[PDB]
Amino acid sequence: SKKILIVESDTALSATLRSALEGRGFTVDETTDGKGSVEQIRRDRPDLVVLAVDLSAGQNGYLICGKLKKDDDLKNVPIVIIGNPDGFAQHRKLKAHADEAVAKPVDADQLVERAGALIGFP
Repeated sequence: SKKILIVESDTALSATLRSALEGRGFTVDETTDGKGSVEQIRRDRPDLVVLAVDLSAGQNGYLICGKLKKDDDLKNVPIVIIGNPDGFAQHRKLKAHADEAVAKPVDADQLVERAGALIGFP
């Protein structure tokens, strides 16, 4: 099994991305709750996280990414950020950063290809 968690408060986008990944054979869960996502990942470990920058409630995805990538037990989980590419180069400068980053508006097919490249197609 290849398990993905989508952390995204845009529920329409999340459903489309979930469906594309599911069609390709991934198991996918979704959460809009950025605050709860790190502990959700700890207790229900996915193979990959798709993480939006623009989260509701003043959260941002690069911060959630940093929390994951600073945790020695969770840092090995690959993360694909989805958001405005104007932030991607700066994020590459951090010690703790996402494995990859894909622009919004998201090309769903390309996101699926990156998932497969990162964790294997199931």
